[PDB]
Amino acid sequence: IIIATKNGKVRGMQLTVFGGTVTAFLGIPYAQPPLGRLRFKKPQSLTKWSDIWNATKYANSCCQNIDQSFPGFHGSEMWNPNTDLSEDCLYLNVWIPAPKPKNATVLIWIYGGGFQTGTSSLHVYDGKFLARVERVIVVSMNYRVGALGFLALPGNPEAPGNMGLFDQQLALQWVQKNIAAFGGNPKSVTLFGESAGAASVSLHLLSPGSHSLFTRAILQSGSFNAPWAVTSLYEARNRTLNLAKLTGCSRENETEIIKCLRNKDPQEILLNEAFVVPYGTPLSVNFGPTVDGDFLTDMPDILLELGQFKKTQILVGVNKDEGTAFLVYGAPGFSKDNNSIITRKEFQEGLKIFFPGVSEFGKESILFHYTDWVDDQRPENYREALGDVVGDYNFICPALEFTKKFSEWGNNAFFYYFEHRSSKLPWPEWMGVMHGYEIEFVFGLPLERRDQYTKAEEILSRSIVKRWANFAKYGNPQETQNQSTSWPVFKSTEQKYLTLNTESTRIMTKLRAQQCRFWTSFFPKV
Ligand SMILES: *[C@@H]1O[C@H](CO[C@@H]2O[C@@H](C)[C@@H](O)[C@@H](O)[C@@H]2O)[C@@H](O[C@@H]2O[C@H](CO)[C@@H](O)[C@H](O)[C@H]2NC(C)=O)[C@H](O)[C@H]1NC(C)=O
Ligand SMILES: *[C@@H]1O[C@H](CO[C@@H]2O[C@@H](C)[C@@H](O)[C@@H](O)[C@@H]2O)[C@@H](O[C@@H]2O[C@H](CO)[C@@H](O)[C@H](O)[C@H]2NC(C)=O)[C@H](O)[C@H]1NC(C)=O
Ligand SMILES: C#CCN1CC[C@H](CN(CCCOC)S(=O)(=O)c2ccc3ccccc3c2)C1
Ligand SMILES: *[C@@H]1O[C@H](CO[C@@H]2O[C@@H](C)[C@@H](O)[C@@H](O)[C@@H]2O)[C@@H](O)[C@H](O)[C@H]1NC(C)=O
Ligand SMILES: *[C@@H]1O[C@H](CO[C@@H]2O[C@@H](C)[C@@H](O)[C@@H](O)[C@@H]2O)[C@@H](O)[C@H](O)[C@H]1NC(C)=O
Ligand SMILES: *[C@@H]1O[C@H](CO[C@@H]2O[C@@H](C)[C@@H](O)[C@@H](O)[C@@H]2O)[C@@H](O)[C@H](O)[C@H]1NC(C)=O
Ligand SMILES: *[C@@H]1O[C@H](CO)[C@@H](O)[C@H](O)[C@H]1NC(C)=O
Ligand SMILES: [Cl-]
Repeated sequence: IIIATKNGKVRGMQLTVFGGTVTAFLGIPYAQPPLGRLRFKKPQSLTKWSDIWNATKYANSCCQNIDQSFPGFHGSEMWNPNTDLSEDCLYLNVWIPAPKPKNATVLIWIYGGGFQTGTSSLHVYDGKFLARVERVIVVSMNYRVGALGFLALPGNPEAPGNMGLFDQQLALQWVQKNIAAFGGNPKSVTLFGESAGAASVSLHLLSPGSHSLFTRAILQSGSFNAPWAVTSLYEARNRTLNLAKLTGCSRENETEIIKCLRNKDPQEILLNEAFVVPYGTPLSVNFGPTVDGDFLTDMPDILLELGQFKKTQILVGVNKDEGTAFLVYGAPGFSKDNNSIITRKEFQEGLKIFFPGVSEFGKESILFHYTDWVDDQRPENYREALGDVVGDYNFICPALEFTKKFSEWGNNAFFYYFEHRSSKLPWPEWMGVMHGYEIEFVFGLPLERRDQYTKAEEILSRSIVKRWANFAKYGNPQETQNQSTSWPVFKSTEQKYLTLNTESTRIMTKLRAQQCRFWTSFFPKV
């Protein structure tokens, strides 16, 4: 219940899980609160305390804008923060098996949320099941999002960019220096994350300051080469200045701009984040990772292509319907409360929504490659095409291109295609296997029988949890005891992947081959 860390003693709490016990330390601080003069700076190291920090409840989530699009609807509100928002949010959580393990493998979760939202205290990120079932230690941290995490005046240390990434990094450092005291093995640390968390994971594979802070990596529904994941220096500076103008902070001395922004209330900053771009989309990442010359020393596409990344094993995957979640945030004709049959004209309007800065010819090229039908008369054709357009462009084809490029430098890589729709999914049926709804299976929520999942879903979560644990401990995501399908490595030639479902788990080849040749080879030219 009392662990001695290098900055002071922390008290945890006992959780009863599946007739066993897990020790949770919720809300350990891992940096100086980035407040006052420290707003927009890289996280500063923490000063020793002499009392017993009571790590007995989740800490503040970082300041962020809330999804208010569907008040009272669990499908959206399950992602909104469930603790107070504050700038004082650089805290992390540890779940250790009980009895305290000897040399446990460590899983570090990095949440997504488009680099603008997210918190580690969400119900679907509860690491106690993994600590109970697989006897790993699960760590998760809060890191700054939006402008407070990623405002960029490149080269200027008052606002250098990538601060939320450096938050993630300082937490990884904390695990290196302290996790042995919890029974963890600092030499067996696997990062995993979803969406922007997955893009975050992939960027730690590229950052030299992260090389020695983890062993292996898991990327769920995201990678740095996704089109939303990295902001250019020109965009980043134009957005910093547009924020300055919007807050009355325009100055000629760039440091005076930052100091001005330091006296604004977080709410002033949050309110104006949405407007630093002239045309947004449901996938806008207004303030995100940039090439700062510190965390990121060059354009990550160049680093990937030329093999400049940590050489290790990766597990990468995507969900069958990544794109549908974003259609009900602006695409015309779409609604979670009907079946969203749209017309050709609504489809064309939807491309304007999702590709506003793209030429007419670019948008016609999407239409041409996605509207050659197996049946001109299926009424869901355009509804499903727009989902696939958004899913393939933003998630699936970048994840596949990342995995090809990464594996060509010699490392084992494993790719999955998650195609199970949760029986408890609150969103409608036409949205399918949505973005983010593999996470509850990874964290083992269906292992709780009291929670209305089916038996087939319990079995699927059990096999997924074991494959993820075996990947973390041993670099190999097999389930070896229950005559399971062997998961083959993904190679750039054959491109084998494993499907995850309740019925039959299958080895397939060349996911979205026709679609990704469009997105990866044609569309970037437009
Ligand atoms: C770089 O930013 C400018 C300025 O953006 C405007 O001011 C901000 C404070 C905010 O309110 C934005 O929404 C404003 O648009 C962009 O210039 C605008 O571009 C649009 C269309 O491109 C045009 O209709 C507006 O009149 C422009 N406004 C001004 C003041 O020039 C500019 O496009 C940005 N560059 C890029 C590449 O996005
Ligand atoms: C599905 O619903 C959308 C969204 O419309 C809203 O939600 C519905 C559930 C219902 O309560 C509507 O009255 C709401 O307006 C419909 O798209 C709208 O259609 C109207 C028709 O008058 C159009 O003027 C609006 O601009 C549309 N709104 C949006 C956001 O696109 C859509 O037609 C419905 N589709 C089907 C097949 O029923
Ligand atoms: C269900 C559900 C959650 N919804 C799914 C979509 C919604 C987008 N959000 C902002 C909400 C308001 O604006 C549209 S978001 O979480 O902040 C966001 C923003 C940009 C992103 C870019 C790439 C990948 C994920 C991103 C996430 C949130
Ligand atoms: C930190 O916690 C200390 C002990 O908390 C109490 O005792 C333990 C054994 C549990 O039963 C726990 O639930 C109890 O609340 C407090 O004495 C101390 O004041 C706390 N420090 C704070 C709140 O700053
Ligand atoms: C804990 O275990 C260490 C070795 O870890 C193993 O080797 C490294 C290189 C990784 O591949 C990792 O996944 C493996 O589990 C030992 O060196 C160390 O002394 C051990 N310490 C204690 C206290 O148990
Ligand atoms: C493996 O399966 C266990 C129970 O499965 C049953 O017993 C085994 C021995 C076989 O006969 C099997 O076909 C039966 O259905 C589960 O309790 C266990 O959690 C499973 N483990 C994993 C890692 O998926
Ligand atoms: C901006 O002001 C800072 C001190 O606040 C100073 O170090 C810097 O050189 C100034 N730059 C100018 C005036 O261009
Ligand atoms: Cl083509």
